[PDB]
Amino acid sequence: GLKINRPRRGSMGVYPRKRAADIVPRVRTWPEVNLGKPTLLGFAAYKAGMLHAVVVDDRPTSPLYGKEVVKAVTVLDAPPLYVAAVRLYTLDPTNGYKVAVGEAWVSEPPADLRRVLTLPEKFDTEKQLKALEEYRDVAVDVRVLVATQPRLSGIGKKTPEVLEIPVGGVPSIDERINFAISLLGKTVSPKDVFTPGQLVDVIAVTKGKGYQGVVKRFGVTILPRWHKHRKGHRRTGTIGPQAPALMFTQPRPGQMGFHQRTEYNKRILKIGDNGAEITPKSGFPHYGVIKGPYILLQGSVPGARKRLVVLRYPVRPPKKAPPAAEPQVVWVSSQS
RNA sequence: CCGUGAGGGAAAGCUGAAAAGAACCCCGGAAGGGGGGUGAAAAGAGCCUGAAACCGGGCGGCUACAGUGGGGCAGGCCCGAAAGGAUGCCCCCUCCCGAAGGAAACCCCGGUGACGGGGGAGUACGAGGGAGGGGGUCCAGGGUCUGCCCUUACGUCUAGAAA
RNA sequence: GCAACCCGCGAGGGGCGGGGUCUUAAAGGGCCCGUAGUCACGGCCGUGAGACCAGAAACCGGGCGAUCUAGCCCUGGGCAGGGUGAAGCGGGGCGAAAGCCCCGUGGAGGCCCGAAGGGGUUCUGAUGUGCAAAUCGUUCCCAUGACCUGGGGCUAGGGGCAAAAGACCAAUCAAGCCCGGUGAUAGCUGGUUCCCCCCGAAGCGGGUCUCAGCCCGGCCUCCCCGGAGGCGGCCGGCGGGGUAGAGUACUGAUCGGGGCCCCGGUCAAACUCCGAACCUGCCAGCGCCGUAGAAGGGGGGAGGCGGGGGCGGUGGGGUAAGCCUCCGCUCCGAGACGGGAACAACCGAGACCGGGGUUAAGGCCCCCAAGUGCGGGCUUAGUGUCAAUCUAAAAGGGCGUCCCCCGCCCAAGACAGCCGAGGCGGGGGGCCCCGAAGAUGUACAGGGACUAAGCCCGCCGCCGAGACCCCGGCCCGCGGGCCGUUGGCCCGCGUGGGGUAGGGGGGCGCGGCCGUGGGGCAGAAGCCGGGCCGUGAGGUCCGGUGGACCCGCGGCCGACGAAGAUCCCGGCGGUAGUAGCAGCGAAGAGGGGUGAGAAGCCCCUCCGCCGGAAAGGACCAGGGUUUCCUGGCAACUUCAAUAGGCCAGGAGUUAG
RNA sequence: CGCAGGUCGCAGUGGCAAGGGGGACCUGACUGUUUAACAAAAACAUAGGUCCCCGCGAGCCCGUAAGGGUGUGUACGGGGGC
RNA sequence: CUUAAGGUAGCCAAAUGCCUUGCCGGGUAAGUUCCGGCGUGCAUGAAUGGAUCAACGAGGUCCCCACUGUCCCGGCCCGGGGCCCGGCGAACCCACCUCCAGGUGCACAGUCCUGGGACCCCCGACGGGGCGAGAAGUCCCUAUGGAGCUUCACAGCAGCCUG
RNA sequence: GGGCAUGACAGAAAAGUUACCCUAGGAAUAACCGGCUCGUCGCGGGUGAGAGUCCCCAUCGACCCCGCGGUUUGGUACCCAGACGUCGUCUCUUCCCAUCCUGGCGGUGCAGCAGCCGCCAAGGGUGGGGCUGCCCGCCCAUUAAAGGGGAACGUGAGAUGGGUUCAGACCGUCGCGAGACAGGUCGGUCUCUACCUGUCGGGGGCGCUGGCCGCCUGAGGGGAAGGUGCCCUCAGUACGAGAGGAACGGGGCGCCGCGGCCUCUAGUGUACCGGUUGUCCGGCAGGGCACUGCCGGGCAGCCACGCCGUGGGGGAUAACCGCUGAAAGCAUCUAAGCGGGAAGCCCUCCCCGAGACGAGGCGGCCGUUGCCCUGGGGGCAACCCCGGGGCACGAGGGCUCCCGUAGAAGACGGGGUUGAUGGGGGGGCGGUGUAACCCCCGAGGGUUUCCCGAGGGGAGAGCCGGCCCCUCCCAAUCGCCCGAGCGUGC
Ligand SMILES: [Mg+2]
Ligand SMILES: [Mg+2]
Ligand SMILES: [Mg+2]
Ligand SMILES: [Mg+2]
Ligand SMILES: [Mg+2]
Ligand SMILES: [Mg+2]
Ligand SMILES: [Mg+2]
Ligand SMILES: [Mg+2]
Ligand SMILES: [Mg+2]
Ligand SMILES: [Mg+2]
Ligand SMILES: [Mg+2]
Ligand SMILES: [Mg+2]
Ligand SMILES: [Mg+2]
Ligand SMILES: [Mg+2]
Ligand SMILES: [Mg+2]
Ligand SMILES: [Mg+2]
Ligand SMILES: [Mg+2]
Ligand SMILES: [Mg+2]
Ligand SMILES: [Mg+2]
Ligand SMILES: [Mg+2]
Ligand SMILES: [Mg+2]
Ligand SMILES: [Mg+2]
Ligand SMILES: [Mg+2]
Ligand SMILES: [Mg+2]
Ligand SMILES: [Mg+2]
Ligand SMILES: [Mg+2]
Ligand SMILES: [Mg+2]
Ligand SMILES: [Mg+2]
Ligand SMILES: [Mg+2]
Ligand SMILES: [Mg+2]
Ligand SMILES: [Mg+2]
Ligand SMILES: [Mg+2]
Ligand SMILES: [Mg+2]
Ligand SMILES: [Mg+2]
Ligand SMILES: [Mg+2]
Ligand SMILES: [Mg+2]
Ligand SMILES: [Mg+2]
Ligand SMILES: [Mg+2]
Ligand SMILES: [Mg+2]
Ligand SMILES: [Mg+2]
Ligand SMILES: [Mg+2]
Ligand SMILES: [Mg+2]
Ligand SMILES: [Mg+2]
Ligand SMILES: [Mg+2]
Ligand SMILES: [Mg+2]
Ligand SMILES: [Mg+2]
Ligand SMILES: [Mg+2]
Ligand SMILES: [Mg+2]
Ligand SMILES: [Mg+2]
Ligand SMILES: [Mg+2]
Ligand SMILES: [Mg+2]
Ligand SMILES: [Mg+2]
Ligand SMILES: [Mg+2]
Ligand SMILES: [Mg+2]
Ligand SMILES: [Mg+2]
Ligand SMILES: [Mg+2]
Ligand SMILES: [Mg+2]
Ligand SMILES: [Mg+2]
Ligand SMILES: [Mg+2]
Ligand SMILES: [Mg+2]
Ligand SMILES: [Mg+2]
Ligand SMILES: [Mg+2]
Ligand SMILES: [Mg+2]
Ligand SMILES: [Mg+2]
Ligand SMILES: [Mg+2]
Ligand SMILES: [Mg+2]
Ligand SMILES: [Mg+2]
Ligand SMILES: [Mg+2]
Ligand SMILES: [Mg+2]
Ligand SMILES: [Mg+2]
Ligand SMILES: [Mg+2]
Ligand SMILES: [Mg+2]
Ligand SMILES: [Mg+2]
Ligand SMILES: [Mg+2]
Ligand SMILES: [Mg+2]
Ligand SMILES: [Mg+2]
Ligand SMILES: [Mg+2]
Ligand SMILES: [Mg+2]
Ligand SMILES: [Mg+2]
Ligand SMILES: [Mg+2]
Ligand SMILES: [Mg+2]
Ligand SMILES: [Mg+2]
Ligand SMILES: [Mg+2]
Ligand SMILES: [Mg+2]
Ligand SMILES: [Mg+2]
Ligand SMILES: [Mg+2]
Ligand SMILES: [Mg+2]
Ligand SMILES: [Mg+2]
Ligand SMILES: [Mg+2]
Ligand SMILES: [Mg+2]
Ligand SMILES: [Mg+2]
Ligand SMILES: [Mg+2]
Ligand SMILES: [Mg+2]
Ligand SMILES: [Mg+2]
Repeated sequence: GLKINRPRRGSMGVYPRKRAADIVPRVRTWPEVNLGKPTLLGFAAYKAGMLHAVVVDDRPTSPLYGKEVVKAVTVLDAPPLYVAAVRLYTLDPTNGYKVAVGEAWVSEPPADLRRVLTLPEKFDTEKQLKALEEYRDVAVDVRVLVATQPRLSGIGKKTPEVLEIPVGGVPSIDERINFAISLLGKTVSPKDVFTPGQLVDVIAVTKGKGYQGVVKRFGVTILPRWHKHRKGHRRTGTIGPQAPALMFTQPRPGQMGFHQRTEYNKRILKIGDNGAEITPKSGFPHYGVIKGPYILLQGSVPGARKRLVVLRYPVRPPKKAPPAAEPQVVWVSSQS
């Protein structure tokens, strides 16, 4: 094998490293959360920028407990989501596949939805609810199709993003269906989904970096004593043994960046209602300003400075829950 | 033409009988193109004939879920004027003869049995060879494609070649 | 003589005898003798000649070269700047003096640093189908001298020249180049051109400066003579042998007992009293072959003289080997085809063509034709999945399980601790389990998978080759017959039909010649496609194109047949509208004009580069009209063009 | 060529131009020459040392020969080795 | 004894020491190299020159300081290739042309066997494979093949000496 | 007729050397790899003399024997001489297990701490230096440990070139000599524009049973996405004569790897601002060039030396440990049955994903039509059938246009006048560092003190922004296209 042992360069868990099929994240897994009341299990916001905040450590066992610590934070422009449709899911008896049985739409959708959907001039919402109601006894899941409102964001674009978010919180599918039916045509704010201080998961398409060499894409080492090597140094020496041939595990140049990624257990520091208290006087660089509600998350988030990020309840939460009290943000760097 | 030099040293034939060598008109910057002429024939000065490789277009067949070339059989589409048959070919029916080979039901004897034996029966049938009846139009042959069966480029040394 | 066959003569053939001659004292022996040659045409082979075609490195002869380079000679040119400070020479200080020190002046040197110039170290940089068949960048060495450099001169090939590396002597040097000897030779390597038919090998023995060759025999082929016997099989009569085994008696080893002998025991390729199977000699018979020709002999031509696989000799050697070296049958080579999962030689089996049928090996759950066939038993491990190549397995352990046998106890007082029926111990057999560990990808050995579709003992039917049987067609060998015949046709018989090298027989095609008969402007040759004939080489015809020659038949003659030689010449592809048109320290822009057409030509303005120079002035050799003017863009300039060192026309160089 | 004063910067030989230095061993004294096109060296040469053949009609060498070089020279010399 | 003599002055694990990373010191945290010693030194030694380093060195080697992207370890930027467009427009190589696994076979298969996969086409990049291309392998052997050099090979010829 | 001789004995008369080398060939024949073989080498097992205070087997294992691997060396000579680039290293991927650590278990001559031995187990790790060209080996400081092997002795159309192994040269030894030594030593050209395939990314199209839009599902594929340490408590406790000295459980944090991000810090930043040298533009100002002239700062962006995330669990199991339990009146973890049991396998988790041809589900939009020209056929009376072409209807899609959450080309994303998409203008924020003008001071000199003069001070900053906001002032226009519709059979 190798002359000296060492781990492989890069990961084979993100193979193939191709561009994402969609710029919107497509969440595969949604957790099962018991909150006592029906509620959406996720939210979508726009990544606006990064700051740092002084936060008092609220972990009693932590070695910085009671002290003020500077933490890098991410700001998400989070205007309310407009609930357009409600869809029901059953299980196919032939294979157990989750299959949609039907969906009821609001009768008059907004004009912005016509930019992305071929909709009828008016929906027969009552008839669609009657059609859905006969599938209630076999329903295993219910989700709401929601749309973003980019006019209320700092981007100011008009085309919305449409995605399904499941309704959870209680173990009764009928209560979930009733809550989803009640949500039709209304708007959900981030405070209605999450609470400050809780952990979430973030899913998003990371920043695109275009075609990149093997040194940056996989972290392969430049050839030592770089000037000694004819035909360059930003390369692997060999590209494989004689047998097998070129494998799929061999590092090669290609697309880097624009891939869907999931990051676990990011703590919601704040959920503000007016973005003026968080926007810098110069504004967020390359984004603009925040006027509506915003989410202040701890740490970093995948994606560029305008990407749509999906926050969900955690699927791999730690054993010890965070403190029930809201975290104390003493000062954000955007403030004076 | 090559080498300082002694020396070395190619490629390259063909209008038409007669220039009758293409008048004249339109276009083009021009090479030139269209029309129109000469000539038995463009044989057009890049000049007898004018092959293949090669490239362009038309036509026929295939063409994005199926691994390629060659052969045999069956078929789909296309050609099938002449030089081949059309007294053909194919279908059906009937009749006759028929090599080697050769059943079945059913009845009888035996075996646990798979099966054997007597009769049925050298029977029905059987390569092929003759005769006739009706029905139809092409048949042979060719191009391409598909299905099934078969199939390890050539020349060479070698004990041994797809190597 | 029914014939069978017997008898007589008996050319040719065979033998003896006789004769000529040599040797010898002679005998004996050697050669020769009772008839056929010669000339020619065609063919095959041998030797020489270039000798089927192509191929050396070399060697010799006569000539050419010192524009390169090596050395030296004659006559010119060149080397910024700085530093150090030799001999020599002055002053100052110090001594009683002999005498020391300090400073200056001076300008030596195969001296130092460093431009030009010369050289060529590092990056083992770039390049490496390059800018270039030796370059470029960078870093370096010398740079007043054994220094660098121009012109002229000398030294020439077995010779020169060499501060020496066998360097250099015109991109050529452990002996130049040119032409010639010369088609040098080559046991070696490559190539060697049409068809059908008959037969059909070898890699063995001996000799060889022989081991990649060759000759003599064995093996093949063709022709002839000869004349009736022959032998890969078998029985029998009469013989030979000394292996396997056996023995331990001769020659040797070797373990015990008993008293140098006796007894038991272990061995022998180089031991043998005995001794097979088996092989082999003669005779008789059988079997088969043979007068359509046995034995035997003569002549022509070879190939080949590298073998290989399976099985057997415990062959001999070796740890073993798909190892080395012998012996025998068979098969591959030179043999199709079925099975083996592929596979030259393992099994079956030997193929002219087409069809029908039946079988061989092997198989019959699917892939895949034929059986989820039949009876009994075993296996629980997916063990295993019907010989070998071919992918496996040992000592050892296991009542895991199925079974066979033997010894003992139990006489119901036997094994376990009164109970009541079997218990204990030993040996062996079958299958399976552990022993059992590898490298790209699944219980691998075909895959699916199977609890039988595995294994053992038996059984029944079926499928399945080109083999065997039948039919039709074709061809061959041999014999017979007919025809005026360098040949053609017919018939009969064949347990006739594979075939490389090679031998033998016939035919097709190409160019011409001797004859003979014809076609062609109402369309020859050639070219494109197509039909028909012929096993085939090939022939012939149709339609189109084309525009003057061509063909059938008999005979003869050749510069006579290509798919290949890293073949020769030419044309043309894919690669590919791809590489390159970067690198070496400059570059363009605006407006106008001309013009078919302008980023690029002409003019102005702006911007830039050199400026002891890849760049301004002069000029040698060499080049030779490239100079100037006018016009132009078919070709040339790594793109364009109206531009040009290009093309066309004209002109131009004045000396005491 | 020098002296005094003032003054700015991160940086005053400000760009350009422009030595890293020291110790020890082996080896060849040094400068010089060399395999044009893979070897620049410790290889060659070198001054210095030493030996040999030679008094000239010599020694050594070239030429077939005629003759030639060393030699327009002479042992403080010519030639030949290490 | 001895081929005559038997290595003197010196110098050494040396560019000369096999054993051998010799043994002892120094240097480093760690030293097969290096330096200073030791020497019955395979196989050191005197113009075959010994010892010997002042000066000189594009010589070979070890250490120290300074220095630093050599490296921990990689990042950003600049010019030219690059990529795209317009114009010009080749070459190498080429029997045909090839998805993967495990086998088999002139023993290392694109073409054979048994499997696993693949919708087809186009662009960029690389260099694992095509025992990739270039060059009738210089390494080894054979040939009754060469060339040059050597001498105590077999012969010969000049030259010199002698009668 | 006898002898004189060829012994290489079926009869030439015959020494070396070439690494300066040349030719013709040869896998008939070596060197490397490959093939066959395994003596050798590495590994496993049977046996038990003997040692182990006693005690064969905790730990060894004499004398012998049976095996396995292909990891060293050798044998052979089957392939390859018109050529498979020869050691080591770098770089990068994968596979094996005969396991060095990490997980599980057992034995012990296991009191604890430690150590030794065996079994399962290959998911992860196995590092940094000194010495030698090395491989190997020894050593240093750490560490959980610092395992070993295969892949054409993996990988030179990827590198390097220290070694070996050309031509030069020196030493020692050998040779009369030229020369030779797998003895030492110094020097000594690493060619190729990638045709096919593979791999990694990026595009066009057809198909999915009429076309399309949006949202989903999940067959299957990839994954290491995680691995591993330390400290405190336990506890100076258990254990122990003492010395010494644990563990389960709880709390805290690293290191290695992986995936993101740019708030901070660091780097860069030939956008930008300033200082300054030499020269040219007549001087000031401003500027050219010194290949950003050099120096200092530095927004955005990118980036790491910075920051963030990076888990437990379930199931069947291995080695085995147990329950019940007969065969076999007892006993027995096993035969039937049942319980427990690993960093390993599957799922959970992350990424790709309907070309998943059984080409999927849901909701919606659309088409499911007409007209014109021309050809042929049927019956001619209308008419009808079929071939070709054009036009309209039509959901949806693209090109052109302004851009950037994107980007080699393609693609993707946003906007496109019911518009804030790029520019302009205004404002915000920010970089540099305080322009011009004006006034004050200025070492000293002179036209004495209204002049020169490097320079300091005050007010003023000045310049600039590949960032944010507002504002229709300019330009997102004009235009060019694709597009289902019909029959058939089962
Ligand atoms: Mg290099
Ligand atoms: Mg012509
Ligand atoms: Mg016809
Ligand atoms: Mg006819
Ligand atoms: Mg051969
Ligand atoms: Mg061979
Ligand atoms: Mg042969
Ligand atoms: Mg062949
Ligand atoms: Mg001859
Ligand atoms: Mg000769
Ligand atoms: Mg001569
Ligand atoms: Mg000259
Ligand atoms: Mg000098
Ligand atoms: Mg070099
Ligand atoms: Mg280089
Ligand atoms: Mg190159
Ligand atoms: Mg100098
Ligand atoms: Mg030499
Ligand atoms: Mg010569
Ligand atoms: Mg010649
Ligand atoms: Mg025969
Ligand atoms: Mg041969
Ligand atoms: Mg007998
Ligand atoms: Mg015997
Ligand atoms: Mg015996
Ligand atoms: Mg015998
Ligand atoms: Mg032989
Ligand atoms: Mg044999
Ligand atoms: Mg077979
Ligand atoms: Mg069947
Ligand atoms: Mg055995
Ligand atoms: Mg098995
Ligand atoms: Mg035959
Ligand atoms: Mg004739
Ligand atoms: Mg041929
Ligand atoms: Mg040619
Ligand atoms: Mg071409
Ligand atoms: Mg181009
Ligand atoms: Mg290019
Ligand atoms: Mg300049
Ligand atoms: Mg200038
Ligand atoms: Mg000049
Ligand atoms: Mg001119
Ligand atoms: Mg002119
Ligand atoms: Mg001219
Ligand atoms: Mg400089
Ligand atoms: Mg020197
Ligand atoms: Mg020098
Ligand atoms: Mg050289
Ligand atoms: Mg050199
Ligand atoms: Mg010397
Ligand atoms: Mg001296
Ligand atoms: Mg001497
Ligand atoms: Mg001594
Ligand atoms: Mg040394
Ligand atoms: Mg010594
Ligand atoms: Mg000596
Ligand atoms: Mg000496
Ligand atoms: Mg000596
Ligand atoms: Mg000396
Ligand atoms: Mg010395
Ligand atoms: Mg094999
Ligand atoms: Mg191939
Ligand atoms: Mg050769
Ligand atoms: Mg050669
Ligand atoms: Mg040699
Ligand atoms: Mg010979
Ligand atoms: Mg010669
Ligand atoms: Mg002999
Ligand atoms: Mg061989
Ligand atoms: Mg070998
Ligand atoms: Mg190899
Ligand atoms: Mg062993
Ligand atoms: Mg034991
Ligand atoms: Mg081996
Ligand atoms: Mg081979
Ligand atoms: Mg080869
Ligand atoms: Mg290769
Ligand atoms: Mg090669
Ligand atoms: Mg194991
Ligand atoms: Mg290798
Ligand atoms: Mg290479
Ligand atoms: Mg390679
Ligand atoms: Mg080297
Ligand atoms: Mg050498
Ligand atoms: Mg000597
Ligand atoms: Mg060397
Ligand atoms: Mg390349
Ligand atoms: Mg390419
Ligand atoms: Mg990272
Ligand atoms: Mg800067
Ligand atoms: Mg100024
Ligand atoms: Mg200027
Ligand atoms: Mg500049």
